[PDB]
Amino acid sequence: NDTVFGILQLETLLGDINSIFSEIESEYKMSREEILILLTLWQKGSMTLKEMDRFVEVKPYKRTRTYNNLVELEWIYKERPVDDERTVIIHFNEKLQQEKVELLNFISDAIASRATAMQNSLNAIIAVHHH
Amino acid sequence: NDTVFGILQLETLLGDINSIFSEIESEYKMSREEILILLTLWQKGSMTLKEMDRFVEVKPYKRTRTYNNLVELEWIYKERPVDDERTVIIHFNEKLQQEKVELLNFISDAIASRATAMQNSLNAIIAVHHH
Ligand SMILES: [Cl-]
Ligand SMILES: [Cl-]
Repeated sequence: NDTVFGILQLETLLGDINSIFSEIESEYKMSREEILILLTLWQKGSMTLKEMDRFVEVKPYKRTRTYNNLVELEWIYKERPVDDERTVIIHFNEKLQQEKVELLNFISDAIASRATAMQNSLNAIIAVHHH
Repeated sequence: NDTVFGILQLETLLGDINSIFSEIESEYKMSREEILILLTLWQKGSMTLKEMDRFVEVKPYKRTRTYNNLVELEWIYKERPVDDERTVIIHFNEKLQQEKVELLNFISDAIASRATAMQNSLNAIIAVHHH
């Protein structure tokens, strides 16, 4: 069925997107959440852990580990504001500027290898109509 | 960042797709797996549970309730090939043909409301490039 085919392509497109993340995750040995945090940090600049929590869904039991790991991979570092102590500010580690460019270029590659298929899927999805 | 914004739209498009499923789920009181099963059944025709499980990822612990609920909602019915196999064949309940059309139309409407947003997001994603 043509309508049914198009609707089912929602799942195909979702799969494309999760696959791209899978590719990044395996190459860079990071979690989905870590990748999203790094991207958000690059988009919005340094911020507190609490603030980042609003942009990226990190479940409480993996939170400490997630940020601690980003620190150990040397992607970020932490700062303690001198009049809050229980607030943690995170910053991109500029020493890893070249690695940042490399990662973004890899993500670009993974997107490019999927771009035609994703648009073809979205075309099928959007082509779904009433009957 | 043009690149970073575009990569982050992967998650936006993902959210769009899952919000469609959420909307159907709340309207029709079904899980995503049930929706995918019905669609696959309409696409491919009658088949065994074993065959359906290879088309739609349904966690083993959820399988029995998933199909039983489709039977309770009267979307499908079960058959056992002779003499009485361990095999369960499921069929679409043709009595619900008009219901099928209305569900498909509902999903079509959900897709149409998001078509502009999804294509804009995919445009941002595919625009991602090297530097
Ligand atoms: Cl904080
Ligand atoms: Cl079976």
